[PDB]
Amino acid sequence: MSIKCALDCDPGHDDLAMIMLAVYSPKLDVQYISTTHGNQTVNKTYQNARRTLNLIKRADKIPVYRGYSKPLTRESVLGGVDWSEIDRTMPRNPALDILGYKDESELRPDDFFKHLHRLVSAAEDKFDIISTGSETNIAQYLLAYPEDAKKIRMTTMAGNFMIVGNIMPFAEFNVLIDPEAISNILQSGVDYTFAAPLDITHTVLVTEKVINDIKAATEPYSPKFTEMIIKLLFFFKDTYRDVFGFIDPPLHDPVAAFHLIAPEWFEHVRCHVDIETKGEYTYGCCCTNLIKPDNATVCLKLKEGGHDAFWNQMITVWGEIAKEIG
Amino acid sequence: MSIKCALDCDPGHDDLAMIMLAVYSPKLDVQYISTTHGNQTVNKTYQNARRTLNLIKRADKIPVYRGYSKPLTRESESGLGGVDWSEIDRTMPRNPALDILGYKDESELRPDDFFKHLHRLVSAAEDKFDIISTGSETNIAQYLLAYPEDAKKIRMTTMAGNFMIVGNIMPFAEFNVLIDPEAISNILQSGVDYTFAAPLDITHTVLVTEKVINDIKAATEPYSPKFTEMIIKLLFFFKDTYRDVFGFIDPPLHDPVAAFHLIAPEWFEHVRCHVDIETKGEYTYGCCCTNLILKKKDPTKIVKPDNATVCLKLKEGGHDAFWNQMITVWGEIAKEIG
Amino acid sequence: MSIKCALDCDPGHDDLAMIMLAVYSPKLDVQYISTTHGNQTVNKTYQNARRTLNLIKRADKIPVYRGYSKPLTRESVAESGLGGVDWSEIDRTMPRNPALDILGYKDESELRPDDFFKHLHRLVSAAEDKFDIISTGSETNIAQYLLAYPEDAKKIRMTTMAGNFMIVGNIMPFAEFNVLIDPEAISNILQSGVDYTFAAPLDITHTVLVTEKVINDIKAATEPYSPKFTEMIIKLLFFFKDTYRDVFGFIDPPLHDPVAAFHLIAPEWFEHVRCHVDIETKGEYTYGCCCTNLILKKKPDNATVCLKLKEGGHDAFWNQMITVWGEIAKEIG
Amino acid sequence: MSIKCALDCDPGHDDLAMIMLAVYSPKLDVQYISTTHGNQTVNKTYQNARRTLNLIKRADKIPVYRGYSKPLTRESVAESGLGGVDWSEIDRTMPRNPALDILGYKDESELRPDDFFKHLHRLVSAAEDKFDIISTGSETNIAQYLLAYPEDAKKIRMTTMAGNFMIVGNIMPFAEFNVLIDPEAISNILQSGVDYTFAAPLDITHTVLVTEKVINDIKAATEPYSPKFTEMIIKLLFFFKDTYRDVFGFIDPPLHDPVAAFHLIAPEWFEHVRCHVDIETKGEYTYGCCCTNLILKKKDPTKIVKPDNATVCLKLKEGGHDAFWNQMITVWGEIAKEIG
Ligand SMILES: [Ca+2]
Ligand SMILES: [Ca+2]
Ligand SMILES: [Ca+2]
Ligand SMILES: [Ca+2]
Repeated sequence: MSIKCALDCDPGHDDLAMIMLAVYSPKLDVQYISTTHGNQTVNKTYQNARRTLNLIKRADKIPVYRGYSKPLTRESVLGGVDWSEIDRTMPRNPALDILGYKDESELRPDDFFKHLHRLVSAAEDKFDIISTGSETNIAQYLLAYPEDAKKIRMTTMAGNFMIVGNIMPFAEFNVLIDPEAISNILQSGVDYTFAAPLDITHTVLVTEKVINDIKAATEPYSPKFTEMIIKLLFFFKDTYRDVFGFIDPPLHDPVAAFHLIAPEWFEHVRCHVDIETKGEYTYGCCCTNLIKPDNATVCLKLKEGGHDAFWNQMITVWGEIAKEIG
Repeated sequence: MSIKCALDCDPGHDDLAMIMLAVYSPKLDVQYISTTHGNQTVNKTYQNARRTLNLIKRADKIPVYRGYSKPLTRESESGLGGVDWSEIDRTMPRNPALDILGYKDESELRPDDFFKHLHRLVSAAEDKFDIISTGSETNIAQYLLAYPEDAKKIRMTTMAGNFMIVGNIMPFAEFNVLIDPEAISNILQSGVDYTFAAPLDITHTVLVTEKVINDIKAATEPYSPKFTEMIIKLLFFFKDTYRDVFGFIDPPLHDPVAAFHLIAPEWFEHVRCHVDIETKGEYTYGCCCTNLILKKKDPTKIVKPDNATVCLKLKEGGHDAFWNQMITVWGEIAKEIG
Repeated sequence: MSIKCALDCDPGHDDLAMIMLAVYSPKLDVQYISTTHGNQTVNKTYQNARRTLNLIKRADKIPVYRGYSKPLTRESVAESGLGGVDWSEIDRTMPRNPALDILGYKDESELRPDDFFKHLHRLVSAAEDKFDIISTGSETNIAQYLLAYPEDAKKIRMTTMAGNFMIVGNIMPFAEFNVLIDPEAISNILQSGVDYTFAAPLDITHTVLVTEKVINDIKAATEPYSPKFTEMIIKLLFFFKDTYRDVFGFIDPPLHDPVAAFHLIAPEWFEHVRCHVDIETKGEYTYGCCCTNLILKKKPDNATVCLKLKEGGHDAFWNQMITVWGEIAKEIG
Repeated sequence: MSIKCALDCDPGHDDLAMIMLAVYSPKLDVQYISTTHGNQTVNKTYQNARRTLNLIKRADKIPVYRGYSKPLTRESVAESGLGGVDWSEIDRTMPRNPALDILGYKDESELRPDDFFKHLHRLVSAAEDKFDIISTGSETNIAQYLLAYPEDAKKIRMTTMAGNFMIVGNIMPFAEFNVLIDPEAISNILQSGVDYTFAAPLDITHTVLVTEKVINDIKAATEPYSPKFTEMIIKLLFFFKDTYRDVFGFIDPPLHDPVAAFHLIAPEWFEHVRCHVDIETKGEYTYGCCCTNLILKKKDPTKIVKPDNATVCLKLKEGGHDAFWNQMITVWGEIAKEIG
């Protein structure tokens, strides 16, 4: 029936979309959300997660943990919409009651560890984590819970393989922002899938066609929600066109959750992935032996039908969210 | 009056000596001991700490935390050989740490258990809270990644590094640094107040001579001749290797020097500098590279703030003062064992 | 007006094609060829250059220098080097190397890696503005030259087949062979004040494919005049074809190095952008990566990069190439 | 009898002393001197070598080659180069460089970094066993040579002032100047199959000090014959003395490079051990570190999966320091006699 999972992310407009998908998807049973540094500081990402939840009427249900603020050994490096309402009507974070805290100042990076460890122990086979930001939190967890590595399955939006990078020439943001984390994870015995590398996500575009379907599914039920999801969806659009050459912008992170929902739409290959850490201009490069034992599965492309299947999934969820907001 | 401090270490024969010094010293008020990987796995070091405590009649008083098992981004027989621990093992009291934590038994101990306890101490600290580190510094790097803001309120006093002499386990680096150099690199750039209190520079001049041995016997055989055998077996355990591998007629005693700094810093020379820890280097990771020589050459072009104090040498009297301190404590321990 | 230039290369089937283009092109006035390690050892590449020349009736005219055998600070990575074809005749009818007379040598055993240095330096001193070098192998020879002639850097212009920029690499995930095989060389060159163009990165050369259409035009232009030459150029052209299909996914294989010479002949068919290129040397899995700030450009440059041909460029390239092959076929007869 | 050798160096006050030793030593038959970047630019070092020669009445005999100006893949860290002394006379009475006639050049502007290559290659081919090179600056020239003459590597023996092993470095915390200034060169050399001795690491040279005792012996041997030469050699010898005291802690300064030539003259005064030496190149703060497996071999010699590639001289045998200084002062005496 449905899969227990946790979300680690840095919302982020795509992470907001992925949260929406995972939560409202009946197929995924989200246990918690951990936030990490990346786009913004972990403090802002934490709030951005809670905003996503509160917008979709779930902030009283799902605990959000505020995670680690910087990479293991390196320095660090939700607009379009007014959050003032979502902010002041924000319910208390279930995480605080779990932890014994009175308020959010007491939240610490390692709060999610005990909760994850219950889930992992409970897991029949392996417990599922969707990661769509830096993977510092999981590296940290594994340094504290080495033995849990073999019982964790990870499904990530991260990497570029057969195409070049985004924020640096040959690497993708989530990897390069803390490459030791992913290197650590990959050699930890974790079961790791690169479910949504640039290879795929750059073929998953918010066209005006996709926009009309969103309007189709949501304006009927909640035309306020329509404005919001579209403003968000088009927010880094000009940069994507001008900086990167995208007439229409990609939507990265929900693809990762879609893998866990419906992996039949993805191609898969096992290989050995090396993460560049020593490299001066190339740290975060995902270098495979495709084109040493295998250590990851890589999804290089969707099967035919996959794009439509993804968008039907995504628009369904948006429709259901629009209905609840009303 | 006396200094509240915590001990992070990997016993280890010297760490055992340092624990003895810090605990029995009236000047230091040991709040807890955190153990780390190094010599042995963190699991063995943890037990080795508890053995040290139980030998000296303190295992019921001081909580011991079992810390992180491997370096941040790198790979890692009892750990306390020469001696039979079977008695100290079976008469071991419950770990105060478990009651603090809400655990029933030691299987529940996790690497990050000490974090909350350290954070109370640091918040409580008037100025800064003191940590003596004599193993890898993974635990503190980990702590600081979770408590960045606490960095400015922690003072660290370490047995680590070589500066004006070469290394031990590798040509130009010392064990505790090279075993996790990112940890120390992290710590040093975190805004922690850091002293290299006991680098090889000093500890290699702190030697367990037959003279020192006779004084130990002098102070302990009268009160507990069993304890005498034990402390001497331990003290001479890596002695042949130190002679043959390294050229030491008499072996050094490293880690208690670090605790001695916190007890009595007047016996040490000190210089501030900028220390860079080699991490990129293939044969040289863990090298403590200072700008001490740049500052003589041309102090006016130094574009890097100091970040550590380095103790390059003891003042005259320091060695005697160290050994009087150490032998006093051993004497007092011998009296309690009886 | 035709351009005095020198060729540094590691033939290599493409380098053989580039040599053919440059020599027989009236627009380029080839002064010498220096060979380097890469595909094969520099000794085999040296002979492969002489074979190219002797096949096209030029081995008595142009001096060939045998250059450096390994990278500056790295080990080499890597048949004859020019397989698919029988060289026994071209080998035994090989005329004496003009280089030996230039150098005062009796035979080829006397050739040394640094023999081209004095000859290049005359050309560079003579140059009105800058002297042109086409490089389509490792760039060890030029790095070496520049370490001996630092001051000549500002008077040398380089036009290279090297790099990948907006697409991934070939022999390694994100780097191209010629760069990664000695990345310190290119790093050295780029910070030397040399005027450098990446004229033919994978970005372009992967869109320059030996189709069966191109093959028929070759046959068209050559079989009439010399059907032996036809067999040879086609065997060579299809020699790493299966690997290109199976290893790399190419129905039809790319032809890299002649694109570099084509830049020097007719740069109007190429787009160009100036940027700062950093060559990865520290990187463990990524050495030889050409990392530019092209995308950072929203707000010093050291190279020009040609990311793509203008429309017409591919046709223009192939007309150029087939012309030359035709002219070669006529001379062999 | 006597050993054919070549000198590669960056004078430099010590290199000047080493040149004096090698040339005037009957035991060494100096074929040429190649200069390299280091202390100064290779152009100044080149002239500093010619000045050394002309001072000692040899500039008309020995060819001096001007070599490579920068490291293989790094920037230089590059005064006359030979300060404390007025060279205006030695400069204007300088005879033509024998190198120019060898090369077919009219003047010195024609000198190029790779001029010594052909001359070295004749010597190496001629060599019965191996040909000897004393290197006391950066080793860029030899790395360059070997990149052009790979096959000659097995017939070259190198005796160097370079490195620190069981003590720390000088110009950087754990490395010595000559290595760190171009570490890829030495790395290249060591893996080329060259027979390499670290004859004079800091380990030794830091125990070879120009005391006031040594100074008086110099005066003893030279003032009788040429009191002008006395002033010069002493000014030179004390020129970086204050820095050595203040920057580095030396009451009396070390004299590095002649120790290397002394090895080739009289190796019986040195201890020797074979090991595998790795040169740090990747390291950010530690490039140029000479990292040996000497300690691995005491710990567990049976696990060593790397062949030895160098001899290291960690120390002089007893008598070695006296023997060195008698050698050095003899030569200075003989030089003083010729200058008159
Ligand atoms: Ca994200
Ligand atoms: Ca220890
Ligand atoms: Ca080529
Ligand atoms: Ca020198």
